[PDB]
Amino acid sequence: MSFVQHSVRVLQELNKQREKGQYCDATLDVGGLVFKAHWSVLACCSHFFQSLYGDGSGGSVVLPAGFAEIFGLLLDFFYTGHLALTSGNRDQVLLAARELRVPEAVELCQSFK
Repeated sequence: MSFVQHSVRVLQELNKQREKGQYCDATLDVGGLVFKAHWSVLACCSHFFQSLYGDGSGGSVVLPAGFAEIFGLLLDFFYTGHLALTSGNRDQVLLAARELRVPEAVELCQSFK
């Protein structure tokens, strides 16, 4: 009915789709670990993915294997708005946020205490 109700419905479906690898135009190969996602959503949060999209003419994205640990946390942030920081992962997440040019995640990492 409302736009808010519809927004929730769409985001819940986007999350479900990413988990199931459905209607996903982004394939991200992180050291043999394959993540499916939506460029629309990646480009929302990451300047790196905005830049990589280009004309859309593309292909899959192979990312450095080092991201495998915490890339899923970043994707979770893109899809939910929550960044699951801990004392143990903060520095790794901060580095990924820098490399992926995710200003909101940088700020959350810096303010983490």
